[PDB]
Amino acid sequence: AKYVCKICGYIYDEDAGDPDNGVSPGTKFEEIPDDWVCPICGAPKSEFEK
Repeated sequence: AKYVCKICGYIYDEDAGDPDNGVSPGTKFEEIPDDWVCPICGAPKSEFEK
């Protein structure tokens, strides 16, 4: 459900999303596009686990 970024740590809240890099609310992590990124640290999506 929540993936934490193992590099800069950011919490990939996919329900809150990350609009700053086009990652929306309601969007799931296994649904967050490959070039979406954290509004805070923007750490690489693949740094996501759940």
